[PDB]
Amino acid sequence: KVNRSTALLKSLSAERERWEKTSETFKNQMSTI
Repeated sequence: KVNRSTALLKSLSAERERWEKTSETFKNQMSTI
């Protein structure tokens, strides 16, 4: 179904941005250990 693919793409973009933010905050925690 095309709707499933579009929803997967949207959720995957959201998850990519979430994990990029997680990597940045991980770098911050490394900076303060």
